[PDB]
Amino acid sequence: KIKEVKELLPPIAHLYELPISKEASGLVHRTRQEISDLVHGRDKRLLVIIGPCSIHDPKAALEYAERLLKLRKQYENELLIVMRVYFEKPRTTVGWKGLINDPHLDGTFDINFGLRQARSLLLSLNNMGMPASTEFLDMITPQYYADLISWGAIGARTTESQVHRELASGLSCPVGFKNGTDGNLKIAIDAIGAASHSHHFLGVTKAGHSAIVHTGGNPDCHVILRGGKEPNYDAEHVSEAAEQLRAAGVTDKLMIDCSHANSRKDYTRQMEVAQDIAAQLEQDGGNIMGVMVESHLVEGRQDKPEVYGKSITDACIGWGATEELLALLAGANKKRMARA
Amino acid sequence: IKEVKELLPPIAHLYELPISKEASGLVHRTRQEISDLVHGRDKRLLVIIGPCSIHDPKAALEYAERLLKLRKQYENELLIVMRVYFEKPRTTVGWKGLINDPHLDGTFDINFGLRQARSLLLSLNNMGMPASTEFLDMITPQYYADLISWGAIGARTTESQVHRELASGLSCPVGFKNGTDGNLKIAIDAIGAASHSHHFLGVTKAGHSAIVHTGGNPDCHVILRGGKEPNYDAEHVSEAAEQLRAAGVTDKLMIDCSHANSRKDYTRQMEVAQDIAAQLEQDGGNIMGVMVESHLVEGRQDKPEVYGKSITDACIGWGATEELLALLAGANKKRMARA
Amino acid sequence: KIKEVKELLPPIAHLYELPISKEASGLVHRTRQEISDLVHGRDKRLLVIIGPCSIHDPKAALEYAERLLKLRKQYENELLIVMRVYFEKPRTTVGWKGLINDPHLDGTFDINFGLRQARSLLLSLNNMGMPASTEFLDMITPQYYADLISWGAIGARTTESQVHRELASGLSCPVGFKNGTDGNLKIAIDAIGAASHSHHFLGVTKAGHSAIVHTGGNPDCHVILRGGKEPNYDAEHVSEAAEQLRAAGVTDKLMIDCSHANSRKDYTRQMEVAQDIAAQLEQDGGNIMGVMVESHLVEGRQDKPEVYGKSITDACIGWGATEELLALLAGANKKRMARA
Amino acid sequence: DIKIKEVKELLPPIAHLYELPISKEASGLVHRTRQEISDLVHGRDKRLLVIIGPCSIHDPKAALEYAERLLKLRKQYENELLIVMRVYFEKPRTTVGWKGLINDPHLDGTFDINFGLRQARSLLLSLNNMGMPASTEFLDMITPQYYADLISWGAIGARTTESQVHRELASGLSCPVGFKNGTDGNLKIAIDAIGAASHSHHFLGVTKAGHSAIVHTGGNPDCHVILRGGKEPNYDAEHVSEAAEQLRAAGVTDKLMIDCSHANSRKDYTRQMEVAQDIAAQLEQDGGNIMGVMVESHLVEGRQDKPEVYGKSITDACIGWGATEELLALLAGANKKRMARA
Ligand SMILES: [Mn+2]
Ligand SMILES: [Mn+2]
Ligand SMILES: [Mn+2]
Ligand SMILES: [Mn+2]
Repeated sequence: KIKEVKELLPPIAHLYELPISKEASGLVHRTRQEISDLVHGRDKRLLVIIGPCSIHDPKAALEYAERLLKLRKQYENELLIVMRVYFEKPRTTVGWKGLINDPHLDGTFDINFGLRQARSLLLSLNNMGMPASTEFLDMITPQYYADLISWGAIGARTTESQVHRELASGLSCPVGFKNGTDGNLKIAIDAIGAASHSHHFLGVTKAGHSAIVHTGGNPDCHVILRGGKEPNYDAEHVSEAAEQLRAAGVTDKLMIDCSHANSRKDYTRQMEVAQDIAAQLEQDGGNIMGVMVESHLVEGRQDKPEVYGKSITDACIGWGATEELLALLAGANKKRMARA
Repeated sequence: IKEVKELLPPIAHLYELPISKEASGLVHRTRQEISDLVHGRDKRLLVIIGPCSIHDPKAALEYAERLLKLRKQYENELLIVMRVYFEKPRTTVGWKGLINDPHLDGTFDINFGLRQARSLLLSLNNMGMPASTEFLDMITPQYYADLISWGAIGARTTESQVHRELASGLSCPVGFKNGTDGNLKIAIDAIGAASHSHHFLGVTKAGHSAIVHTGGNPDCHVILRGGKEPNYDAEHVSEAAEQLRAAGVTDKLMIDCSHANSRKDYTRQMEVAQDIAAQLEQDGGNIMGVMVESHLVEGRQDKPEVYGKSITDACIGWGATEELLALLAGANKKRMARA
Repeated sequence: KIKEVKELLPPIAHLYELPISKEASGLVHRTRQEISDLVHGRDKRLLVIIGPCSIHDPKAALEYAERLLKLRKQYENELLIVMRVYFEKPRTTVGWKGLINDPHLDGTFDINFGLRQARSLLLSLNNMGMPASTEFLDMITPQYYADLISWGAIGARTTESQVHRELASGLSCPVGFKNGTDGNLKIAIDAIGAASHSHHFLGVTKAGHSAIVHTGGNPDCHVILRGGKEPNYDAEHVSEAAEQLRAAGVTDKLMIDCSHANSRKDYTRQMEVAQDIAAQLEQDGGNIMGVMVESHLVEGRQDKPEVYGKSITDACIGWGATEELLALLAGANKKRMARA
Repeated sequence: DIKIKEVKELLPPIAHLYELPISKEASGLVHRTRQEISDLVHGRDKRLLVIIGPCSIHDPKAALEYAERLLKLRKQYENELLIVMRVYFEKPRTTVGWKGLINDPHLDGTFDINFGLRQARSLLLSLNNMGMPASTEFLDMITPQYYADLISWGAIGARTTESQVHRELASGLSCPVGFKNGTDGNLKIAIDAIGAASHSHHFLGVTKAGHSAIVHTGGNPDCHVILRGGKEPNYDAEHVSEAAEQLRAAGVTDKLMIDCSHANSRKDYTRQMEVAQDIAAQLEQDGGNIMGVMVESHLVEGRQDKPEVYGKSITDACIGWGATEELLALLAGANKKRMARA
């Protein structure tokens, strides 16, 4: 039941063509620290992971980045803005898995090219001053570009998975674990516990050979509230999450996803969620360290990549709505930071 | 990352412990037999039974030699295959199984663990006992999948795309558990996904990464393992079956007598089997198999002090095992007659 | 007694960045056949392997190529001109081993870069319509660029070596085996015999992993007369070589090296040797299928790479002398071909 | 991959090293014998290195039995001779033929290299375990990773002494190395090879895990020349004295080894004794520049095309065990006197 096995270039090949620049290296290292500070309550800025549900077009992604960069800089004292640069998508059943798996968007599975494109995009983003985030779904691909990533997500469908927790335990960036598809938070709390410890498992080296990897633990993990059978973004759900986190002795600072099961897949509700968060930040909101927003140049979605700057996976808010949502959150958090 | 250590590739182990003709024949055969059960071509009942986890190959061999007599005795009613689980998903942390740490002392001697697991599996198949395991890691299966007749994807990974990818390329039938809180849809979805062709990054038998292109696994099914509440009874089975037919996949399913269906009390496994027995007597058309956590000695222990006694989930003992198997054999003999 | 082990990119990396073009592929394939034809007496054109003793500067090599190309074309009915593009040099004791082993020429041993440069140069040469030749000295480097090579040499110092005969047995290009440093011809005749057979040995794949290679034999091997304690380029030496070749049942068509031990340390002598060959081609010269000439933009040699287009290994004839030598051989062989 | 028929699965050295890890006793013998030989190479000890045994190993059981006999003599003569067994797994052919036990261990054209490499490691481990150190010709670039840890002394053959990749290889081996003069008698190429091998090199090699890598060697300071004849023999005093002057001149060790076989015996195994007799006499008169000898020896004398008779070479002809006992006593006696004069 295996059709074929094909030639794969090892990470060192891509690392040779596209070595990390000093300026990229500095941004990554820096943003990781900054985020770690948010995770552990040492800085009260709000982390904002924002951008497309998935990258299908580097040029659009670069243009998006350039716009977002101005706002990253403008709001830098209230918000820590990092771009969503997602290359791997977990499907409910089957479908396009992302740019790495099939970069020509036609069923050709040109993975060598996909991995090259993903590294290239990430390098250009970091070079221009925009840090990047992604969902780490595969066990092997991260060796190809993890060095360019400032923050990582483990998805709702894999938070419970031991191999994903293992993976997170060895990543050098902070990591967010989503609650489960039906709303189970415990699995994410458990995942932080697990990922913070040392693990031994089989992995693949930068030279494309299998090996035993021994990780040191990732101390910068946190939970992401992304809704379930019902939304879990409000104050009450946040307060209950926080108590459970303190109970298991892990960080009670969390991220709230404005999209997915919290917006019920209606991109026009992301603003409502952000409005609720804004209010929580104004009243108290002490347990919130970040938010997640799926955002693009052009709002909505499409099945085929016909329109530029428009998602082919989950529907996104457009650029206008994005400017508004960011100003809303910046304003709200400026007040939270002023209180102490 | 603290360290990176010297991993032998599968071909090393395959060279020392090549699959024998007799093992190869048993595997191939038991895979077909199970496929038949999955697709309703045979009415025997698949019974995946044995320890929660293997921590001692000698005990596992003795268990096997007892189970073998019953496999034979009940071969017309039951298809008995031994649980030979080498990888254990922990809720947080703990011992991850014999592969990850075979000396049990925190030494993580994986090369040795993989060797021991292959060796045990080869001896089991050689003696006429087929084997089953949970495929948890993406890379370890290359080392011994050829000796496995049936595979499980655990409750914790059924929703995971990489595990569905993996299942898509396994040559054995595969059971997907419903989720830890009882969600069945994820398992139905997983069958759908695993039955299709996938492209992903994997590791060859020579220990090098490569692009793998799978052909799909047509012999997947669902496993009812309880959630917030048990899901083994006739009603839950009927509801499961309707959902499965609705998604156009096999409406033949497996019921786990342990874990969340026994509420983590090994003494309830018998109750669940009693309910299944009754369903098999009345009708039970949608049941193709059961799962039972069983050992020489009942219960559990935190240290491997007593021989033949689980150090992970508590198991029923051998006495209780003979009883459960006779109970299911008797019940299914009637279902097969009535057809 | 091993200091270190360093990261080596596998051939597939270089093959991905610099894949062989259709035009290059066609030229190589074609030139291999054309040379095979000479080796086995199906065409009477004269193979001329000509160019620098070693490549130390790709720009000079490209300019040399552009000049040589015009002559390749001009003389294409009489001569088959292929450029010497030698990247690996055997030293009598120690010294610079070539551009691959140390491309910056400062003792840095940047082999990943050297291999890249060598591939790049070879691709550009073939793309411009100039086929290439080299000495295959290492067992592993050929995987990186053999696909761009139209004719290969096994050196005087390795003709007797079984691993080099093995290597030749698997090369897809014709191969010339030099007589030994003291003039022993038998070792080259033996080598043809060996290289023409099937071998099993340990090699390295294009992915940089060791494997058992099973070769089919190279049926296009021939001998190269390169002098010894005494020169062996004249008619008598050629006739005696030819008799020995027929006796061992292998091709009695051979190449004569105008340089090295045949010119005895004065590069000017190369012209004398070519004069003698010319005369042989006028009288009869039936057993001669090619010649080898060490040639550059500028004549002579130098210890440091100070002057452009001037060898830093064996001394070469200059471009003027080169035009002369080629016209001389073209004129002579035109007559040999006319006799028929 | 045009005139390549196939590519087959090769187990990496680490596989074999896992099944057959070097024992403490083996490790100690190897380390110790390497030092002892180094001492001979550099004139710190006057014992005579004797590399002796079959031209090629085609049968491990015969090799073990040979070893057990040779061991008694290794012990008996330990104050005069340093005896190390010839355990040659790779044979360079003049054209084609059987290339040795590694390349084709079933001796039938099956090229079961994985098995050959296993057998070679196993034999070497058993030899060192029983107290018999081992020597081989390093011919391939890749096979040595599989068993070099079990080798106390290495040869680079007449046909490869001039080869740069073999000099590179020697530069990274942990054992002493002998370079043979060329097939027609050229000694310079061996002197050059010592020079080269003693320096640091960078080249492409294969790791113990079966991946290519850049290897940086530190140089092998324990290389020496081996006189093995050419168009004419080169074992006598005069040839030795002329070799020695050339060695001093290039600033490398003037202590050398003389091969009693191959071109020195004109491929007549009955002449090996004559050569040893000449050496013996040189050791009695002076023989200051001689640090060792090489002898092609087996249980049974002669050779055969097919492996019919036990203990009988299928490559160069060897002297038999009787002749071996005599040759060793002859050299022991002779060298006991040389060591007395000091
Ligand atoms: Mn999304
Ligand atoms: Mn269990
Ligand atoms: Mn030259
Ligand atoms: Mn021999």
